[PDB]
Amino acid sequence: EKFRRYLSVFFRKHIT
Repeated sequence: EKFRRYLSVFFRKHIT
């Protein structure tokens, strides 16, 4: 259960 994946997407959601 890679949680880090959620920590990255959280940025791309706004930034990207």
